[PDB]
Amino acid sequence: MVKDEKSKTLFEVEGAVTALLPAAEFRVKLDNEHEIICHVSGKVRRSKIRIIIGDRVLVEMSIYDRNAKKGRIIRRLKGTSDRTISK
Repeated sequence: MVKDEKSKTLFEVEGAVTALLPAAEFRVKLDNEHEIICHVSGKVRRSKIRIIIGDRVLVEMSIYDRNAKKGRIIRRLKGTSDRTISK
C-alpha cells in the first residue's frame, strides 16, 4: 500500500549480512567496509524467505529518507549464472 505506488525510486546493493539482532534485524557489510541496517519489508513476507549469515544479500533501499537508514533484505538472488558454465 504505502510501499507500492511510491518509493519505487530504489537503489539495490549487493552485499552480505555480518550479524543479526534480537529485533529481527539484519545488519550487512558492504565490500567498501560499510555496515548498514536491513529489515524484512517486502515480498519476503509472502514468499517466506530464509535469511542466513554467510550468504550474500540483496539490499533494496531508497536513498531519500524512508528506506535510508534500513533496507529491504531478502537474500542473494541468482547471480546470472545462465550465461554458460557449460550449458
